[PDB]
Amino acid sequence: LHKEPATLIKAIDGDTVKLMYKGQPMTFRLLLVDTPEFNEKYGPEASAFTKKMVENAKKKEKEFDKGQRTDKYGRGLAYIYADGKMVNEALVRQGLAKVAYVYKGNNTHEQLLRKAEAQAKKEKLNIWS
Ligand SMILES: Cc1cn([C@H]2C[C@H](OP(=O)(O)O)[C@@H](COP(=O)(O)O)O2)c(=O)[nH]c1=O
Ligand SMILES: [Ca+2]
Repeated sequence: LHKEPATLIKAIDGDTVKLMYKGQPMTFRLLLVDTPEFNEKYGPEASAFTKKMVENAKKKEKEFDKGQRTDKYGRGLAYIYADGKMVNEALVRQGLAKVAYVYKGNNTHEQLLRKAEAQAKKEKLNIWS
């Protein structure tokens, strides 16, 4: 896979961000993770984490996987990076997202994220507390 520039319009919540992609405003859904909804426990916290990680990065990037690049709702599907740190991974590592929605052919970082999730579980962080 490779990274490409992401043009942030705005944070949305723990696992969705609004990007300008080829001049179209699109919701992007983070691959391989599930954050709580905003008003569920850990929701505000996941939102805030994703929001600050992406907003504060000088270098914002996205990375499509090998399979589908949009979902059935027209949302983009990508891994998002903030100064070369993957947001998807960091959410999972901090126990603010579960590994989720793992579909074959769009699952390149699956093992990386499962490693992160096991350590968040070991540490009893957030979702796993
Ligand atoms: C992350 C992801 C979600 N989705 C779909 C599955 C779920 O559809 P159903 O809505 O029909 O249950 C929905 C979950 O999104 P949210 O967790 O953003 O609600 O998005 C994909 O199709 N591909 C993906 O990679
Ligand atoms: Ca969610």
